[PDB]
Amino acid sequence: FKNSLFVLPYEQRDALNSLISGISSARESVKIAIYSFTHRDIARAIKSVASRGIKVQIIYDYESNHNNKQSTIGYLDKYPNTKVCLLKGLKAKNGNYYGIMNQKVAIIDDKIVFLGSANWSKNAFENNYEVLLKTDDTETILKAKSYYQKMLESCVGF
Amino acid sequence: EFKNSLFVLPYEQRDALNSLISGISSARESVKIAIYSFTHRDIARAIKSVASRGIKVQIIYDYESNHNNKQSTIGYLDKYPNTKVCLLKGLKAKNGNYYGIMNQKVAIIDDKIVFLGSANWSKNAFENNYEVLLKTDDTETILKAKSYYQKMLESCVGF
Ligand SMILES: [Cl-]
Repeated sequence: FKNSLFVLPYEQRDALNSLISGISSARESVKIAIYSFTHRDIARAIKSVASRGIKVQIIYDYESNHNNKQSTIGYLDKYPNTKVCLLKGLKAKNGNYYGIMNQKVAIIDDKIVFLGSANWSKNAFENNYEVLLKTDDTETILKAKSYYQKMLESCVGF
Repeated sequence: EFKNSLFVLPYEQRDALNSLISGISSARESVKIAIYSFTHRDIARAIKSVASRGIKVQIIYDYESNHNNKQSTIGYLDKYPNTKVCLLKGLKAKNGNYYGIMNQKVAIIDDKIVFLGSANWSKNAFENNYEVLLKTDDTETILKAKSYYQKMLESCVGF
């Protein structure tokens, strides 16, 4: 097994290329959980692999994507083999507020998981300090796939 | 060979916090941190606790989030023994008159552990949010995180 760390902005070109190549070369499934997802090269890699027949699921943060014209959620909602939904975080202990869905995770087939600090935005891949980790570690992948299904429980239609 | 430990929050939020807190607390040499938002007082106390034992701690905070924020831990940790705090803004946007952010949430412990993932160091993240937190001892990842950490440290500015 291999971990491939990308430290942005230093490695921002390689990081975006790695994420786009991982989504585009999927054979079966792409499962994504993302807080913010505005980036149009990445939405086109999704659109491209869904057109090859791959099943894509995308969980977006509810508060920040349910009515947000810069989110790709509107753009991808209609798309063949592509299921998008919205997830709120848990009821808080502080106030009457709900948490956020702040993950930035992509799971490709049974083969690769991407995680780290980067939202899917031009800002993240051009202007920010960030970290993106790609891993083929099977135990990592299995746990991520298991909890992704669990999350899907609580997610709702766009 | 290495061990990835993934925590998926909120399901594993207490195990996640406890892993991170234990990783910092038991450091024997150094703690290197780059964090976007850091308001969680128990994690700050854990930093104080280990800095009190003579471990060197360095913390890069996001500049806009931390330069003037009473809920930030930067003020609480600034002049603490063995503790270096500083601020870092991102790059200028190619077609805008604004700068990026320092959005990493990373802790490097000795040469032995790196913690990375989505979670800001807040009660919000450890109590209410979906997040992921990954612990690894993979030495290639650790060396690389250390190398760029040093480069980051040369761009950060005083608090
Ligand atoms: Cl974030």
